Amino acid sequence: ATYSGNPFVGVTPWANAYYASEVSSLAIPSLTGAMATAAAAVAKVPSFMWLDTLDKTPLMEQTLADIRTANKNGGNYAGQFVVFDLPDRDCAALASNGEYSIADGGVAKYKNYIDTIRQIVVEYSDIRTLLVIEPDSLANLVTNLGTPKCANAQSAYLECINYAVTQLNLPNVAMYLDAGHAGWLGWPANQDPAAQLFANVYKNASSPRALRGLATNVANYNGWNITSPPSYTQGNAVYNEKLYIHAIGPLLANHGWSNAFFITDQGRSGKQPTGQQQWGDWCNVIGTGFGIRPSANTGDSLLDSFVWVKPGGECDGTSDSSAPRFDSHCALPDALQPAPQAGAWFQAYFVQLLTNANPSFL
Ligand SMILES: CO[C@@H]1O[C@H](CO)[C@@H](O[C@@H]2O[C@H](CO)[C@@H](S[C@@H]3O[C@H](CO)[C@@H](O[C@@H]4O[C@H](CO)[C@@H](O)[C@H](O)[C@H]4O)[C@H](O)[C@H]3O)[C@H](O)[C@H]2O)[C@H](O)[C@H]1O
Ligand SMILES: *[C@@H]1O[C@H](CO)[C@@H](O)[C@H](O)[C@H]1NC(C)=O
Ligand SMILES: *[C@@H]1O[C@H](CO)[C@@H](O)[C@H](O)[C@H]1NC(C)=O
Ligand SMILES: *[C@H]1O[C@H](CO)[C@@H](O)[C@H](O)[C@@H]1O
Ligand SMILES: *[C@H]1O[C@H](CO)[C@@H](O)[C@H](O)[C@@H]1O
Ligand SMILES: *[C@H]1O[C@H](CO)[C@@H](O)[C@H](O)[C@@H]1O
Ligand SMILES: *[C@H]1O[C@H](CO)[C@@H](O)[C@H](O)[C@@H]1O
Ligand SMILES: *[C@H]1O[C@H](CO)[C@@H](O)[C@H](O)[C@@H]1O
Ligand SMILES: *[C@H]1O[C@H](CO)[C@@H](O)[C@H](O)[C@@H]1O
Ligand SMILES: *[C@H]1O[C@H](CO)[C@@H](O)[C@H](O)[C@@H]1O
Repeated sequence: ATYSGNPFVGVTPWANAYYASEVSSLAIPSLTGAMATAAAAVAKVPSFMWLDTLDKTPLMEQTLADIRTANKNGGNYAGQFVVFDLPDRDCAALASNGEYSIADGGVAKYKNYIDTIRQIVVEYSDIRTLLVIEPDSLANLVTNLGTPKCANAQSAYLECINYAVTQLNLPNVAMYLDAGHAGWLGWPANQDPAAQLFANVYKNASSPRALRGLATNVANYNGWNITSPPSYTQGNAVYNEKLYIHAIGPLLANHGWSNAFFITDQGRSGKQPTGQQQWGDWCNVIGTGFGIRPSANTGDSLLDSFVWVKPGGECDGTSDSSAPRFDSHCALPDALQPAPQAGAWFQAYFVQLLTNANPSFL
C-alpha cells in the first residue's frame, strides 16, 4: 500500500462496479453489435468513484472490499475516489449544489463526512488509495469572489479542505488537490494567485506527506497536449493541460510547495477541438469523446498519470429550466440536450463519447 515516487506506478487502477453497472445496465441494453461490445470495454477502463453524498460512503467500503478480494487473487489494484461534499458546494454554479449548507451546520457535517471516510481508509490500509480532493472548490475563490455564495464560503472551504487533507494524510494514500484547468486558472493572470492559494493550503496543513500534488481538468474537456490552439482559447498561451501544469508547477515551488506533481482528467478530451462555442461553456459539451486512457507512462516530468476522474456518461447538469439546480449553461446551444440532473446517467452523451473516442473502442 505504501509508496515512493509516483503512486500510480506499481499498482493497477481499479474499475469500479458502480460505473460498470451504469454502463452494463443503463447503456448496453440500448446498444447492439459492435457498439454494445465497445461499451463493455469502456466499463473496464478505470475511472474515479465520486463520494458526492454521505450515502455513497458505504459504497466506498464495498469497492475497497472488492479490491481486497481481487488483490488476494493476484490482483495489485488501487482504489480511486473523489472527495466531493463541501458545504455550499459548487459556489459559482447551480447544477451541482450539494446536501450540506454552511448556514445549517455544514462545516460540522463535512468533518463528520471526512471522519467516515478516514475510518474506511484506516480499515483498508492494505489498499493503495488514490484521491482527488474537492473538485470545483478552491478554483472558485480565485476568480469567482464576485459571486456571493463563493465569497461567503471562503473560510468554510479552507477550513474543510484543511481538515480533509490533514485527516486523510495516511501512508497508503495519495491526494491530489483540484486545481481547475488551463482555461480557468491557466491564464497567465490567474497563475500566481492560484499557486499561492494551493501552496498556502499545503503549508497550512503542515505539508502532508500524502498530498502528492494537484488534479487538473476534472470534469472538463481540455486536451492534454494538443499542438494547435482551438479557436475558443484565443488569447491564452496556456491552451492545454501540459502547458498549464508546467506553468503553475514552478510557481508552487516559489510559494513553499516543492515536489508537487499532477494528474489530469482526459475522460472527455478525446476529440479536439471540442464543440465549445465559448471556452467557459462547461455543461454537457457537444463534440467530445473519451480520451487518453489512464496510464502512468506520460513521458512528462510533472504528470504522474492520465486519469478519468469525471465518469463519461454521468451528466453535468439538467437542461430543464423548471428543475431544481437548473444552470443556464446547460441550456446553451453547445450543450447536449435534453439532459438529466448532474451525476445522473445521460445515454446520448455516453454514445457521443463512445462514438468520438480516441483511442477508439470500436
Ligand atoms: C474562466 O474559466 C471558467 O471558469 C468557470 C468558473 O467561473 C468554470 O466553470 C465551472 O466548470 C467546472 C468544470 O470545469 C464545473 S464543475 C461541475 O460540477 C461537478 C464537478 O465539480 C460535476 O458534477 C458532479 O459529477 C460527479 C461525477 O459524475 C457526481 O458524482 C456528482 O453528483 C455531480 O454533481 C459536473 O460534471 C461539473 O460540470 C463548474 O460547475 C463550473 O462553474 C469553467 O470551467 C472555466 O472554463
Ligand atoms: C488553515 O487552517 C485553518 C483551520 O481552522 C482554517 O480555518 C484556515 O482557513 C486555513 N487557511 C488556509 C489558507 O487554508
Ligand atoms: C500526447 O500524449 C499522448 C499520450 O502520451 C501521445 O501518444 C501523443 O503522441 C502526444 N502528442 C503530442 C503532440 O505530443
Ligand atoms: C511502505 O512499505 C513498502 C514495502 O516495504 C515500501 O515499498 C514503501 O516504500 C513504504 O515504505
Ligand atoms: C495491476 O494489474 C494489471 C493487470 O491489468 C497488471 O498489468 C499490472 O502489472 C498490475 O499488476
Ligand atoms: C448498478 O448500479 C448502477 C449505479 O447505481 C445502477 O444505475 C444500476 O441500476 C445497477 O443498480
Ligand atoms: C457491465 O457488465 C457487462 C457484462 O454483463 C460487462 O461486459 C461490462 O464491462 C460491465 O462490467
Ligand atoms: C446492471 O444492473 C442490473 C440491475 O438493475 C443488473 O441486473 C445487471 O447485471 C447490471 O449489474
Ligand atoms: C438506452 O437508450 C435507448 C435509446 O437509444 C433508450 O430507448 C433506452 O431506454 C435506454 O435509455
Ligand atoms: C460485439 O463484438 C464482439 C466481438 O468483438 C461480439 O462477440 C459481441 O457479441 C458483439 O457483437
